[PDB]
Amino acid sequence: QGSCSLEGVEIKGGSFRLLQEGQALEYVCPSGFYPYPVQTRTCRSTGSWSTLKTQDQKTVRKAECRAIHCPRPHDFENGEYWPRSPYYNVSDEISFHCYDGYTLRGSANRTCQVNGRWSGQTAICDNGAGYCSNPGIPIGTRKVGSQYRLEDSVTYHCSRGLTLRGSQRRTCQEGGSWSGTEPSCQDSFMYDTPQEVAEAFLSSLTETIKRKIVLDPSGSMNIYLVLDGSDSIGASNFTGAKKCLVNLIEKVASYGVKPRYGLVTYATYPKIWVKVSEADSSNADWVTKQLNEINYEGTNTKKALQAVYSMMSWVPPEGWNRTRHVIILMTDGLHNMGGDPITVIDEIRDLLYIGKDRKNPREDYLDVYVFGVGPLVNQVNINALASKKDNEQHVFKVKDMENLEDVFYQMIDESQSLSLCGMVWEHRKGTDYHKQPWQAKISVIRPSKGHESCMGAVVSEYFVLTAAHCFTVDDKEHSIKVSVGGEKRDLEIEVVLFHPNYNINGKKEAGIPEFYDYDVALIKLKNKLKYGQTIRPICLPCTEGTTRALRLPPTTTCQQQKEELLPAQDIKALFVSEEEKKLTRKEVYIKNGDKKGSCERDAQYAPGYDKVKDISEVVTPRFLCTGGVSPYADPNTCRGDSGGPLIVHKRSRFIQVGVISWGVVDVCKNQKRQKQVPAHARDFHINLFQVLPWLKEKLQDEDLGFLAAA
Ligand SMILES: *[C@@H]1O[C@H](CO)[C@@H](O[C@@H]2O[C@H](CO)[C@@H](O[C@@H]3O[C@H](CO[C@H]4O[C@H](CO[C@H]5O[C@H](CO)[C@@H](O)[C@H](O)[C@@H]5O)[C@@H](O)[C@H](O[C@H]5O[C@H](CO)[C@@H](O)[C@H](O)[C@@H]5O)[C@@H]4O)[C@@H](O)[C@H](O[C@H]4O[C@H](CO)[C@@H](O)[C@H](O)[C@@H]4O)[C@@H]3O)[C@H](O)[C@H]2NC(C)=O)[C@H](O)[C@H]1NC(C)=O
Ligand SMILES: *[C@@H]1O[C@H](CO)[C@@H](O[C@@H]2O[C@H](CO)[C@@H](O)[C@H](O)[C@H]2NC(C)=O)[C@H](O)[C@H]1NC(C)=O
Ligand SMILES: *[C@@H]1O[C@H](CO)[C@@H](O)[C@H](O)[C@H]1NC(C)=O
Ligand SMILES: *[C@@H]1O[C@H](CO)[C@@H](O)[C@H](O)[C@H]1NC(C)=O
Repeated sequence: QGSCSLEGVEIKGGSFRLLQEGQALEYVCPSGFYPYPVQTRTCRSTGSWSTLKTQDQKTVRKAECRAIHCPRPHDFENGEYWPRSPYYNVSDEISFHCYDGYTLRGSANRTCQVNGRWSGQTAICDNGAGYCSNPGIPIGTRKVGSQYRLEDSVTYHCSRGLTLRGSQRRTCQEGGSWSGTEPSCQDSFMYDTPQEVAEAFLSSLTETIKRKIVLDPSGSMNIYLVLDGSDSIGASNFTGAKKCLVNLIEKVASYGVKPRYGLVTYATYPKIWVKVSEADSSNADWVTKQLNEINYEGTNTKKALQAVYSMMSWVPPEGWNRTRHVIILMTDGLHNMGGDPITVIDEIRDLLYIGKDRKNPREDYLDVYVFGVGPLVNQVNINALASKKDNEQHVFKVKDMENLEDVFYQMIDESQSLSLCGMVWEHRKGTDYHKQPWQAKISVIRPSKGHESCMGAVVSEYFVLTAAHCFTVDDKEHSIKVSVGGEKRDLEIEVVLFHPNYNINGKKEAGIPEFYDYDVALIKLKNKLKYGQTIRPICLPCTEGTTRALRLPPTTTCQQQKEELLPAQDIKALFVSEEEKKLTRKEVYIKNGDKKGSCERDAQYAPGYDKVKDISEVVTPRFLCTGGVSPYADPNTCRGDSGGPLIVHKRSRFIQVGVISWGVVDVCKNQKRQKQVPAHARDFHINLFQVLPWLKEKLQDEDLGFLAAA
């Protein structure tokens, strides 16, 4: 129905997006900030948007993007943690310690992450004296029940405003394990990244060898794909969901198994498109064609699952107890009408004889996975339906249909060679070089003087891309060393190739001491790099690799890539910064639209450039601009980060669009110090789309598949 004026709804330090044809909105904040007091607003029948309220229901005059905090532990049994603060800022560290007589499991040291979650696993102090282990208290939750004898239970509770994910109750079972799965508390801003979801789903569905799906000997598997099309998932005849599912089917087929598929879409009533009992339902290619053909057109989930039950049911056939069943539900709402769908899951577990025998519980024979999409999904309800299995995750919440698609594109990219450009798997126990495998450190030794330390990016097995200003003609190759993958070993180089138009010394006679135009160089290594989990290439602009990374058709041009990667907007990008051996991603915004001119003009504030009459003489068409307070407070590069890649993270892949070149002011660590970061604190980076003929030439034997560079 009627629409609401957007006057006055702006959020300080953030933006918003419209949902449900203008009837709702969601606020959007930079990395490390969340919308206060509310994630979403609804358009009211008055023409005004819903009021901004806190928990206690105090009106807030103005919405703001506020620093994320990780929750303080409510309690820690049989030990102490420290430091103890009301709340923790991103990158705060605590540590956990047991009392005498108790032994620590889980993570001793934990760090508050950019997503509002503590790193690692729940710390537990246990004396081994219970029938069951001490189940622990995940940070953010409160536990009721402190006896761990056989058949005792513990219950968990979240704070007002938050929602519990996982088991609200766990029960101590014969053999010494707890039923259900470890809980966590979800705040309104929290989403799972596609990379996290891709690792969590795969490691739930499969066993590790490569990976495999194990069935019974002479054993079967049925997969039920259920799509709630009541809201936006049905948009464009389920186009998004079809992409996801095509990719899922393709991934499952990689494991050599031939499952039977069911396909059901639903809203008020269910539609069965493919039935598991069909002669062709185990033909992956046939099922894929059927799925691609489906179309649209309240949320009756109970009925959708009753369509699933009817596909299952059957006195019973041979090998009924040999089949494992996987339900996959995709939803952006799940506000159920027509009854609680949970009772149907109960009926299913009766049918499959699950939970009916203590000596043979048969939990392996059913898995229900729920993928929630967007800010409007009912979190209690998606969790209620999803399986609860120890050390497994079965409930996901992603931002977007685009992000849901990214989950399955990542899963498809997993088995590809390590040469796959700008792909990073979300290794659970990975370090900094598992998260930025392309990162190179460059050192140059200079007699009686400070050594140069710069950054670069691995672009092929022989090449590291960096800035030219890290080197002069006087630097012999033996003085220059490169390290990759966080290894002590520093690698010998063959040569440094400078862009042929680069000349720091200008322009010096014209009154300009440093001229950074064309500030790019390639280091050719002496020896070929062996790729691995901590050493992998980043994607470069205008190559076949990037077309594929962006999920685009093979006829895609370099102009099409530029349009996708550097449109005339404020572009979300990132660089990697090192602080005390740790690498952290710092999100920045490239001013490539109306703000470009004002970003560029701030160069006059740079030292040496104060007398420059015409700013274009120092800021050339080769340059990209980040920094400043508009639209957002951008972080700035440190001296050590120079030459490093400026990166766009799109479709689960990392594409380097720039090289970190020079900055207006050194203001780096006003970060955790304050700040007082000036509004004219800009960083200038060399745009790689502006030096492609040189790149394509130098890297011509590296098998990168460059497109037309002119
Ligand atoms: C964890 O991280 C948080 C977030 O970074 C951090 O919190 C900061 O803590 C410092 C030190 O305690 C605070 O600094 C104090 O500032 C007091 C003035 O506060 C008002 O003005 C701030 C400045 O506003 C300008 O700039 C900002 C950003 O550039 C811009 O948004 C504004 O428009 C404006 O131009 C403003 O940020 C601040 O707003 C916060 O707090 C209000 C609550 O009133 C809230 O409405 C906002 O949502 C926002 O969160 C506020 O309006 C100043 O009085 C004070 O001076 C004191 O000196 C010492 C203590 O240092 C004392 O003796 C005495 O109290 C003096 O008054 C001091 O300089 C800063 O405000 C915080 N920033 C926040 C909350 O955003 C924590 O320190 C980190 N550490 C941990 C573990 O908590
Ligand atoms: C928790 O962190 C502490 C402090 O950083 C770790 O102890 C240090 O570990 C490093 C790297 O292994 C050593 O170089 C130091 O000798 C240790 N110094 C100390 C005792 O302060 C500790 O290993 C961490 N605990 C874990 C991961 O269990
Ligand atoms: C969905 O496809 C059907 C074809 O059966 C068509 O009627 C309709 O135009 C499509 N809807 C879209 C693309 O929004
Ligand atoms: C399935 O049922 C039959 C008959 O009870 C039995 O012989 C077979 O072993 C069962 N399979 C199991 C235990 O999963």
